[PDB]
Amino acid sequence: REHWATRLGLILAMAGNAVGLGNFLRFPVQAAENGGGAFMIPYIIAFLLVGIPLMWIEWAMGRYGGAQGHGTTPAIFYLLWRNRFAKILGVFGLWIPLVVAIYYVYIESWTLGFAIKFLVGLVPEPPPTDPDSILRPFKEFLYSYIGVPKGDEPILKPSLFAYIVFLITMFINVSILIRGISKGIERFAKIAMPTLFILAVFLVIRVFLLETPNGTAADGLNFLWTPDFEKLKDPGVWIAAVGQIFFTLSLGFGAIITYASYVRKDQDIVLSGLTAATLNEKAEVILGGSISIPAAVAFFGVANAVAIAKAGAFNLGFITLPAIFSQTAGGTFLGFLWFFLLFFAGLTSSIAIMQPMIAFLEDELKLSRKHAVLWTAAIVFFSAHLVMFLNKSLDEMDFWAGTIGVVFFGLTELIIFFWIFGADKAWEEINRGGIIKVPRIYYYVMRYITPAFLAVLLVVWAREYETHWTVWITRFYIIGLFLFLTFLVFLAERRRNHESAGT
Ligand SMILES: CCCCCCC[Se][C@@H]1O[C@H](CO)[C@@H](O)[C@H](O)[C@H]1O
Ligand SMILES: CCCCCCC[Se][C@@H]1O[C@H](CO)[C@@H](O)[C@H](O)[C@H]1O
Ligand SMILES: CCCCCCC[Se][C@@H]1O[C@H](CO)[C@@H](O)[C@H](O)[C@H]1O
Ligand SMILES: CCCCCCC[Se][C@@H]1O[C@H](CO)[C@@H](O)[C@H](O)[C@H]1O
Ligand SMILES: CCCCCCC[Se][C@@H]1O[C@H](CO)[C@@H](O)[C@H](O)[C@H]1O
Ligand SMILES: CCCCCCC[Se][C@@H]1O[C@H](CO)[C@@H](O)[C@H](O)[C@H]1O
Ligand SMILES: CCCCCCC[Se][C@@H]1O[C@H](CO)[C@@H](O)[C@H](O)[C@H]1O
Ligand SMILES: CC(C)C[C@H](N)C(=O)O
Ligand SMILES: [Cl-]
Ligand code: NA
Ligand code: NA
Repeated sequence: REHWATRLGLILAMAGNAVGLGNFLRFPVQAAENGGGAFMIPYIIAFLLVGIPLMWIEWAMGRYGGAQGHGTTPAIFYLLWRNRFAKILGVFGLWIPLVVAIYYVYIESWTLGFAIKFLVGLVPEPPPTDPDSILRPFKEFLYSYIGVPKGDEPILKPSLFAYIVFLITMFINVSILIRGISKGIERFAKIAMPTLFILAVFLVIRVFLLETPNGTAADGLNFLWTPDFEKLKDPGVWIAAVGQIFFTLSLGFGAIITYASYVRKDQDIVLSGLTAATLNEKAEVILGGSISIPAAVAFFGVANAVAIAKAGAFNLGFITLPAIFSQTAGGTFLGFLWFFLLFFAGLTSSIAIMQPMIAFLEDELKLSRKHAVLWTAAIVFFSAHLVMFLNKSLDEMDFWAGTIGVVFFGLTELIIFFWIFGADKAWEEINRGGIIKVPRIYYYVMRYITPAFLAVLLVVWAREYETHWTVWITRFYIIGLFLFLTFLVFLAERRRNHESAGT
C-alpha cells in the first residue's frame, strides 16, 4: 500500500484537504450572515468540542483501516463493527464525497475560468460612482458565465468557455490523482500550499490598504471579532457554526479517513492532525476572514456588507470582490490573484474528495490506479452535467450531502468508533505512536459531550427546519448514486468471498 513519503508532505496534504473554497468563500458568508462576532463564539466552541475530536477520530480510523489494506468506510466500519449494517452505513463514506465532488469541482472550474479571463483582461468595463453601475457588469459576467436562467424555466445555459474550462479542470484533477499519493497529491501539495499561503497574505495586505468614505478594513475586522452574547441562545447560529466547522475541516466526508489510511501504522496522528486542523483554522479566520469581509465593509459599510453576504453564496466572491478590486490600480490582476488562490485551494480539496472513491475502487475492487482514477473522473464528469444544466441542483446536493450527510456521518462514525468498537480501545488506537498525548478530558469529551452535542443539534435542526419540484430530479439521481455504490460494495464482498474460497 502507498504511504506518505515525508511528514511535511503529509501535513501539507491534509492541510490542502481542509484549506479550500470553504475558507475563502463559505466562511465569510456564514460569519457575515450570523452577526460576525456573534458567530465566532459558537464557532470557536464548535472547534473545541467537535472539530478537533472528530479530526483525531477520523485520523485514527483512517490509519487503523489502512493497516489492514482498507481506506474507505464500507470496510473500516465493518472492521470496527462486524455487522452488515456497518457496511451499509459505510456506503455514505463514498456517497458523500462523490456527491460533494460533483459540484465542488464545477465551482473550482469557475474559479479557474475567472482566473484565465482576468489574466487576459477579458473582464467587464464598469463606467468610471453609482454602486449598481459598477456591480451590474460583474453580476452579468458571472450570470453569463454559468448561464443563470433569464426566464421561468429552471435551466442553466453555461457558456462554451465554462464547459471547456470544466473539462480542463477535470483533466488537472486527473493529472494529479493518476500519479498517486506520494508522487501526486503530496508533491503537488508541497507547492500549492506555499503558493496559496503567499497569495492569501498578499491579498490580505492589499485589502488592509483599502479605505473609502464608507469605512476601512479595520471596521470589517472589528465587525468580525466583536462578541455578541445575546445570540448564544439562538439555535440557528450554533447550527451554522457547527456546519461550517464540519465543512471546513473536511469532517464527515470520508476524505480525512482515506488520506489517513496511507499513514504508516506506527506514525503519529495526534500532533499531525492537530497541526493540519490548526493550519486550516488559521487559513480560515485569519486569511479567509480578512479579505472579503474587510473589503466589502470598507467599500459599502457593515449593513450593506451583511446584505451582500445574505444575497447569495457566490455573490461576495465572484461579483462583489472583483468589482471592488476594479476600482483600484492593477485591480484586474488582483482579481486574477484572487481567483488563482481560489483555484489552488479548490483543487487541493477536490483531489482529496475524489481519492475516497479512487481508494475504494483500488482496495475493494482491485482496480489499477489508472482505471480507478479514470472511472471516478468519468462518474464525476457525467454526474456534473446535472449541476451544470439544472438550476439549484447544486444547492440540493450541497444540502443533502455537504450539510446533513456530513453531520449525520460524523455522529455515526463517532458512535461506531467510541461506543460500539470500545471507548478505551478507541482512545488507545488514537494515542498509539503519538508524539503528544490527547488531553485526558478529551476522552470524556469524545465519549459523552460530542455525541450528545451533535444529536441535540441534528434533532433541533430537523424539528425546526417549500421547494420547487425540480429538486426531486436531483434527489432521485443522488439516491440512485447511493444504490449504485451499495451495489459495488455488494460486488466487493462477493469478490472477497470468491477470493477467500480460492485461498
Ligand atoms: C487565453 C484564452 C482566454 C480567452 C477566452 C475567452 C473565452 Se470567454 C468570452 O469572453 C467574453 C468577455 O467576457 C465574453 O463576453 C464572451 O461571451 C466569451 O465568449
Ligand atoms: C443533465 C442533462 C444535461 C444535458 C443537457 C445538454 C444540453 Se444540449 C445543448 O446545450 C446548450 C447549452 O445550454 C443548449 O443551450 C442547446 O440548446 C442544447 O442543444
Ligand atoms: C450527458 C448529456 C449530454 C450533455 C452534452 C454535453 C453538454 Se452539450 C455542450 O455544452 C456547452 C456548454 O453549455 C454548449 O455551449 C455547447 O454548445 C454544447 O455542445
Ligand atoms: C485555456 C482556456 C480555454 C479557452 C477556450 C476558448 C475557446 Se471558447 C470561444 O468562445 C467563443 C464564444 O462562443 C466562441 O465563439 C469561440 O469560437 C471559442 O473559441
Ligand atoms: C437536466 C436539465 C435539462 C435542461 C437542459 C435543456 C437543454 Se435546452 C432546452 O431544450 C428544450 C428542447 O429540448 C427547449 O424547448 C427548452 O426551451 C431549452 O431550455
Ligand atoms: C464554497 C463551497 C461551495 C458552497 C456552495 C454553497 C451551496 Se448553495 C448555498 O448553500 C447554503 C447552505 O449553507 C444555502 O442555505 C444557500 O441558500 C445556498 O445558496
Ligand atoms: C475543550 C478541551 C480543552 C483542551 C485543553 C487541554 C488542556 Se487540559 C491539561 O491537559 C494535561 C494532559 O491531560 C493535564 O495533565 C493538565 O492538568 C490539564 O491542564
Ligand atoms: C468538502 C471539503 C473538501 C471542503 C474543504 N474542507 C473546504 O473547506 O473547502
Ligand atoms: Cl464566458
Ligand atoms: Na477548510
Ligand atoms: Na484545498
